Amino acid sequence: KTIGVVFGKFYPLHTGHIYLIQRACSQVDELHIIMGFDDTRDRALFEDSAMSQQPTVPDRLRWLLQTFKYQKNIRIHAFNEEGMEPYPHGWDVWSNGIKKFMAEKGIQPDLIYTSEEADAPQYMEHLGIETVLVDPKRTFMSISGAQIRENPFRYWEYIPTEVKPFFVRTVAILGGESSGKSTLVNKLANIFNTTSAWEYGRDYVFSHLGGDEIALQYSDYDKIALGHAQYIDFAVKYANKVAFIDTDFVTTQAFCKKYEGREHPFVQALIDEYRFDLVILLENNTPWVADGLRSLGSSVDRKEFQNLLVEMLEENNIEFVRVEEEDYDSRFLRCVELVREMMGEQR
Amino acid sequence: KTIGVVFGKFYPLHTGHIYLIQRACSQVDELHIIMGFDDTRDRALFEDSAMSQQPTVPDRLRWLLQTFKYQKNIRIHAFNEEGMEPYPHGWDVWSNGIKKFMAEKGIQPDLIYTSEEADAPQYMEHLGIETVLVDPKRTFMSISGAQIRENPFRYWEYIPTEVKPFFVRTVAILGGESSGKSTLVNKLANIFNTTSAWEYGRDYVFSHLGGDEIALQYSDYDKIALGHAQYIDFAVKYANKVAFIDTDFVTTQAFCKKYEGREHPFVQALIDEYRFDLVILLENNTPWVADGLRSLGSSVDRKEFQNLLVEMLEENNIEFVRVEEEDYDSRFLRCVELVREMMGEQR
Amino acid sequence: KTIGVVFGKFYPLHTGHIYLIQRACSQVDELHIIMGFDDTRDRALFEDSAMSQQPTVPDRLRWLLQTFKYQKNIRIHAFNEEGMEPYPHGWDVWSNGIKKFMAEKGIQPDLIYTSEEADAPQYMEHLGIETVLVDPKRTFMSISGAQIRENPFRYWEYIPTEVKPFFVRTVAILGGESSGKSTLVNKLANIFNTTSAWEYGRDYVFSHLGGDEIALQYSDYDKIALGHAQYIDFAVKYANKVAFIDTDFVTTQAFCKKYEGREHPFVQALIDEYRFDLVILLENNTPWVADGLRSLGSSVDRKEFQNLLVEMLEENNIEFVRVEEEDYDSRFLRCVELVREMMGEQR
Amino acid sequence: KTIGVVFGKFYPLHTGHIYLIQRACSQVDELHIIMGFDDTRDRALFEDSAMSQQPTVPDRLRWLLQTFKYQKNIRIHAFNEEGMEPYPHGWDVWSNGIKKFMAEKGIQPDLIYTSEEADAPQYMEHLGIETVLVDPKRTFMSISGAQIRENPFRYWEYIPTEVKPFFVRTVAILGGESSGKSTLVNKLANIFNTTSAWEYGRDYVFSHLGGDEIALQYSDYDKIALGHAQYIDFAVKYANKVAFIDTDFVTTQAFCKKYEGREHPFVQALIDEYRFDLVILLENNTPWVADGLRSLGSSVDRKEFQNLLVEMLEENNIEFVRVEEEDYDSRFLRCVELVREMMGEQR
Ligand SMILES: NC(=O)c1ccc[n+]([C@@H]2O[C@H](COP(=O)([O-])OP(=O)(O)OC[C@H]3O[C@@H](n4cnc5c(N)ncnc54)[C@H](O)[C@@H]3O)[C@@H](O)[C@H]2O)c1
Ligand SMILES: NC(=O)c1ccc[n+]([C@@H]2O[C@H](COP(=O)([O-])OP(=O)(O)OC[C@H]3O[C@@H](n4cnc5c(N)ncnc54)[C@H](O)[C@@H]3O)[C@@H](O)[C@H]2O)c1
Ligand SMILES: NC(=O)c1ccc[n+]([C@@H]2O[C@H](COP(=O)([O-])OP(=O)(O)OC[C@H]3O[C@@H](n4cnc5c(N)ncnc54)[C@H](O)[C@@H]3O)[C@@H](O)[C@H]2O)c1
Ligand SMILES: NC(=O)c1ccc[n+]([C@@H]2O[C@H](COP(=O)([O-])OP(=O)(O)OC[C@H]3O[C@@H](n4cnc5c(N)ncnc54)[C@H](O)[C@@H]3O)[C@@H](O)[C@H]2O)c1
Repeated sequence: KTIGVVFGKFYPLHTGHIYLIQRACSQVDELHIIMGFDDTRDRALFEDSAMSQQPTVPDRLRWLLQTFKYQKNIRIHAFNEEGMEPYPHGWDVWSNGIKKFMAEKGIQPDLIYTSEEADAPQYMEHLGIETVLVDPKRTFMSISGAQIRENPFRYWEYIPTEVKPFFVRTVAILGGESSGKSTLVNKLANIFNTTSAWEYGRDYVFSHLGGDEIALQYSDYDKIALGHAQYIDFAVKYANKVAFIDTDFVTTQAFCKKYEGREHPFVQALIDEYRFDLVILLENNTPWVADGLRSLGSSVDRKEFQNLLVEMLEENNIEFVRVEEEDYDSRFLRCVELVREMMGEQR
Repeated sequence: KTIGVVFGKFYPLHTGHIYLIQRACSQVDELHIIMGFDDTRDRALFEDSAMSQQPTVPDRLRWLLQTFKYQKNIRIHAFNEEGMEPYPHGWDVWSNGIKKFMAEKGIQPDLIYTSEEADAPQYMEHLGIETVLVDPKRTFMSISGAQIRENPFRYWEYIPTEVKPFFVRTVAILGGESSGKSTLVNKLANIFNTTSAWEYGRDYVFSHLGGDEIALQYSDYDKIALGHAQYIDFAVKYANKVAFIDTDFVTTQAFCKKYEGREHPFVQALIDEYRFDLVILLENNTPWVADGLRSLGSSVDRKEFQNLLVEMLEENNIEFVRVEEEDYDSRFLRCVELVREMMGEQR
Repeated sequence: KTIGVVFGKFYPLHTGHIYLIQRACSQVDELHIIMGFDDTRDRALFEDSAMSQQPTVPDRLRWLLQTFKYQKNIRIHAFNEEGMEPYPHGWDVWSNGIKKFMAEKGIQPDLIYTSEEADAPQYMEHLGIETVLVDPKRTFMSISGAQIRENPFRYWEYIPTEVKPFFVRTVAILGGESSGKSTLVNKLANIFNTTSAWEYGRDYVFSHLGGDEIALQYSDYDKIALGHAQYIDFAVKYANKVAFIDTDFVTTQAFCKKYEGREHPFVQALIDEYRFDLVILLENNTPWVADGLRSLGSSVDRKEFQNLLVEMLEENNIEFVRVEEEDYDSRFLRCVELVREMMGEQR
Repeated sequence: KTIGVVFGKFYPLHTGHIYLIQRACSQVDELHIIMGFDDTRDRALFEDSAMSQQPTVPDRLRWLLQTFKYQKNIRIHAFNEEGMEPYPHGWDVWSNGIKKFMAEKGIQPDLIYTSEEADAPQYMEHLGIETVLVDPKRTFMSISGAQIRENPFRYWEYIPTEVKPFFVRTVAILGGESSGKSTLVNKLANIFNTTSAWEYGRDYVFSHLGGDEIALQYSDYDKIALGHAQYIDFAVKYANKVAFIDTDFVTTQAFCKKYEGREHPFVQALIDEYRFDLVILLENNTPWVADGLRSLGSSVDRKEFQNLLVEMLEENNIEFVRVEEEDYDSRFLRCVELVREMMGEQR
């Protein structure tokens, strides 16, 4: 009893929608969310926006599902509105489609919750369900979805953590052994006040092979890669407008192919799935420093792995940048301007 | 061996200082930070600022130590400058004191890193050490420490996560069991796009006593409270200008004293140590619903625990607010407006 | 609704009781366990047994509660039989007492589950409740509780992990800084194929103070102590008849008193609560090892801390042993010899 | 310098070898272990033994690497002795092969550590390196490797946690939706005093999709499987002679093929890699009980999934057992006799 229904494109979902839904859910015993999609309209919206990746219907479903995880009276549905006139001219076919969708899903709504004053009479006259206006003057939040899509980094405090991955500009740094990748990633995450992701390969090697790579085999090489992804998902979930990644899947695929002689289908699937906004490739220019934790001191093998990284980066058609400064300070500076140019703010 | 020294009040530490220190540390083999303090001056600065809690010398040492955890060439020292003329009249006694401080600490600095163009000649002529200017035009960051102290919620992206606990306005919600504390805390953390801390008591009970409180004893009551603190430290470390706390130490003292007959010194020390900016107290207005897990379903026991909570809140002289609305939506609105008044954002 | 009741002192609980309870609970909607205790009888049983620590009524309640944590239809109660007639007269007063106890606890049992052939007719005669015999020939398990109490290390596979802490012979190793405690504890845990507990203080310092001890304060010194306990609870929960502990609460109390001038009530409460079967004290025979973390390089301070450890060990009247061999191999041999003697079983 | 070398096939490694190696490592600055292998001899040894799975050279390397993880002065190598007459007549070419291996690996041994009285003069004559006898009377451990291979469950306390996975008899239980297999796995782990592994799919669904499977996609179906393996590795690492597994990879393959319409190469690779000693198939005897979390309440879908499970089990040539008894107590009993027959220890 007392069923509440919220309609919305939710593209993207922001804290105004959250405030609306959580003001509505405290007033009803069960709240149903129905989000409609159209492939061409959503594709155009993504094209004209500043999102890093294009969401799919399951991805936006995941947004809404992760937002209300600890609220047990909220259900989520996705609806298809192909072959319909756009708003506000397709007010007849859309209503019939939504009525059929509710009939299929068994929903018997009693109240419709909305924050548009002109849309309420239209809802009442078509869907025949009484509507309740929540925050009609937009006192809690005044920012609109278009302003968020155009400039997300100025309204960063209104974007939930589940919606953040499609707005975070992820930076992947690649480099040879003992090239200073980890310290550079840490410094970049520090000055930018954001998160970072470490190379899961070293963690896996120590926590499963006692710290030696002699016992590494083909079947292991697909855990590492997948484990690496579990770090990336973390760094992008809590980033401050930018996240930094210590190593790509190109490097793990390269290690797998060079040691075991054959590729791995799931690492290639991850390569295809995971696309990075900016990729930075360091060089082997820095002289070798003896440490004691790695006996692979030969620079010929380093150059061979670097060249194989270049060719495998070209194989998947992945764009990257090269930094050639021997000194660490200049390389840090150049990475700073690269990130700042990626941000899109000029001098 | 190419020693670099940075001087600073660092009160509070912000991303401009971080950028300075990490531009300096990549250029030297070892960077020493010397932080001078004066009790009365720092007390006045805290009084005139908007910080939630007053930092101590160990607390700011902890700031600087947690910032550069993964940078292994940075050392931190604290120095006392009592009985010295303020800047810039005290350019002679301070220099002698700081020189004696390096003498006692064994530092032999070679370079001093600073971002003040006017201060460089005094450094050169007093300490006899060449100075290096880093970002003299403040291109990377232009915000000053005073602007952060006066209005920290507008420059929130420049405050590190180690310095954040002394700026986050922590809200503690108190209420009886099965009164809706958890859902309210979750909703407040959702609409405000911030973190929250759950009641560690339930977690401890399930993970150590099989989910029943019959096996609870006096010596257990000091684990729970301390464990509760480990949640609070998390919520304030990642908050979006405000953190929400599900239960205070007053409640665990209440349970301990009512079930065991005696208090516990450590949880009282925690009460003294942990001070909250806003405390909200709910009522027993909501009717009891049979759950099969609590035998104290009578409203008499609930009222007794509520009155004991009130008297123990008065015993420690802790101010709080009372919300009496039976409906959930009105209570949520009252909590929202209380938090908004606490924010202080004027119109 | 189809209520089953199981009686027993469960002192200690073993896998025969577990098998009986699982077989009973697979056949009833809810199973109630009622365990009776008598102070003098239980004290005598503990005295004549080989348990390391004496359980209390809450401790045995915790055993039974942690055993059936994921079985949601099992309840647990404790009953008092003081002022009781001597055996075998204890079949009439005990029946009245249990009937009354079930009266205030509201239980209305329908079946009594037992594994005694002769006790069943007396149960039927006194309690008036039909009894069901489970495994009357003891096919699944034949070992009795007395054999477990006398020799627990020969029937180690029948003792649950919740009951194990009162049978594990915990060994605590104490020694000066950089004396080799960690490697010795690891070797002892390796050759004995068991668990160990690391010093939580180092972990806390690195994970909360950036790895330096300057930011350590009085209020911190309690967390460390409690954290240390959380390691001990782990090591004893999975030990192979013996668990090894890297540091006692005497050392953390010593550090707190030396660096603060006052003790801590909760560390003293932990000292009183936590009693170790064997305590081993090492010497300062090995030369100090430079690491870069300690400014107290003088051996005078090391000897002062060692003497303070001795005096604080004597203050609470805690017995210990001294190992004085300079070489590591002989010290390992002496530790093995001491542990083997403390086992008490020669072959 | 003081280099020490230990020889042995370590097939399997037991606590006598650990005691030898850790008595030798305290006496030398660096210890080297060299495992010689022969494919046919090792295959015959595995055939005549009672191991559940056949180790490979990397697997035994992993044993030795994980055992001495926290001992930093131990290195591990593998050596090939193809075309060698067995001991003790192949004492001539074997010495030359080991000398060449020393030359390749750069080892310059100073002492050889062994526990054989007759081999010491032979070692001195051939390898020309002084030998040290450790525990020649086998006082600490007297059990031999052959006794462990023939009967591992009577010397279970001598098998390290790294070697245990190749001796644990893993049991995998398969059942329909809401068939109660988790409680059965828990009961079996309880009465056998061992570990178990839960279905990682439910955990992944709640922790990544808000608790609903609507947002499940093809690329997700490969994390779940991998995550499931991470549970299995745990359960077998701490098992008491037997580990219980809640779900196989056949079920996740079934779900992936049924919903997404296509298989996944990595889950098939896991199927090939992970072979279980006993597989138990639970059918749909128990009637479906409505809960509100699954809308496929019809038994037709359950029957279809069971039939697809059967055909995919037959496709991979995996043997299994069907338990059709309705009673939960009877099914628990039947699983008990199945596990006991697998144990092979009769009356
Ligand atoms: N011709 C058509 O195709 C048909 C025509 C009639 C219906 N519309 C449908 O109506 C649906 C509604 O789309 P939408 O534009 O409203 O999506 P939306 O995400 O922009 O809005 C979702 C809801 O949240 C409310 N809201 C937004 N910001 C708020 C804030 N700051 N505070 C409080 N509330 C706020 C909105 O008033 C709205 O009710 C569309 O999916 C669309 O399919 C389309
Ligand atoms: N008491 C006296 O008379 C004596 C006189 C001479 C020395 N001073 C001492 O010198 C110390 C210096 O303190 P402070 O006032 O510089 O504290 P501060 O935190 O404001 O400065 C810290 C350092 O960081 C630099 N910095 C600040 N913002 C920056 C930004 N956005 N980008 C780059 N760099 C930035 C500053 O130039 C400064 O060098 C004082 O603590 C004080 O003890 C005092
Ligand atoms: N003076 C008297 O009249 C008499 C004296 C002895 C018993 N006590 C009463 O009896 C109670 C204690 O009962 P208890 O002695 O049976 O406790 P118990 O722990 O020895 O046994 C508990 C239950 O587990 C069963 N069991 C034990 N081992 C088993 C195995 N290997 N397999 C299957 N089942 C197994 C036992 O048959 C028993 O039913 C006391 O609380 C007290 O109330 C009174
Ligand atoms: N090709 C062949 O068949 C044959 C030919 C030459 C000799 N072996 C070679 O020599 C080595 C074989 O050594 P192994 O058979 O002794 O392997 P092993 O696993 O049986 O023992 C390895 C070492 O551990 C010692 N040890 C075993 N149990 C002990 C205990 N309880 N306490 C203390 N020490 C204990 C042994 O004395 C031995 O030194 C291999 O490298 C192998 O290649 C092979």
